[PDB]
Amino acid sequence: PIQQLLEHFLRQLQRKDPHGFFAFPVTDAIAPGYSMIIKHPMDFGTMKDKIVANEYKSVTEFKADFKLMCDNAMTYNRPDTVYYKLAKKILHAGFKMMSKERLLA
Amino acid sequence: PIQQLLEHFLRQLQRKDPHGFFAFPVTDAIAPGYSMIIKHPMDFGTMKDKIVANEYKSVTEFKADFKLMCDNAMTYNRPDTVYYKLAKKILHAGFKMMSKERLLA
Ligand SMILES: COc1cc(-c2cc(C(C)=O)n3ccccc23)cc(OC)c1Cn1ccnc1
Ligand SMILES: COc1cc(-c2cc(C(C)=O)n3ccccc23)cc(OC)c1Cn1ccnc1
Repeated sequence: PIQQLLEHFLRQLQRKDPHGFFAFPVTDAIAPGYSMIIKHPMDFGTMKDKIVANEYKSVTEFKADFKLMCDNAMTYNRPDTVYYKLAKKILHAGFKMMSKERLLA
Repeated sequence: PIQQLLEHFLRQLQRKDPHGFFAFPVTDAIAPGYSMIIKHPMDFGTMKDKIVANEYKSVTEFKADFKLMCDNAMTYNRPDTVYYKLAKKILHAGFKMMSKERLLA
């Protein structure tokens, strides 16, 4: 169904994150106080399961989570950091990838 | 190409580092003061080129670089950190992989 289209989009984005910083949830162990600051955590790992269980109706629900993942990254980490810089790149990239016009292909 | 047992050893270790923390040089941007503390930096990226140019004579030359990479990691980073813990895992793994007895094969 539309699950297949999301898996195409997901694999496009996972490839843009070669070091897998967005691969499973961030822990307080590696990110002090992450759980207190980000109350809506999101990751490709979580977005994979939600395609496996067809819990995505629209594209717009998928990109909502995708944006939440990048906003979390740009909210917890300083602009100086690898996690911030990669978040902004991936956010702007995915939005042009899953856009109104490019969806017509 | 007689020396490809190094490439066997290398790809065993690279796979133990899925996030690719040992894949190219650490920068002071990512690691404050790295250049001051570690004067002999080493990485799989550097070790790949040195197989491409067959600059490794013995196994013991390869393990020497391998050890330097892990000892750098266990010198610069605190025990608490993911880079330290992965260094000690890879160190104990490579030592059993490239050991006195297993070198018979
Ligand atoms: C998805 O797995 C990881 C994520 C991050 C990571 C990701 C992020 C983000 C997305 O904010 N982050 C923020 C501060 C500190 C670390 C991180 C950093 C990581 O290693 C430095 C890893 C890989 N990891 C986790 C546990 N062992 C390895
Ligand atoms: C090979 O690329 C990386 C290496 C490390 C990393 C590796 C190490 C080591 C092994 O000491 N290290 C020590 C302190 C802080 C970071 C690191 C951490 C990384 O991201 C958090 C990255 C990935 N990276 C670098 C620039 N863009 C992505």
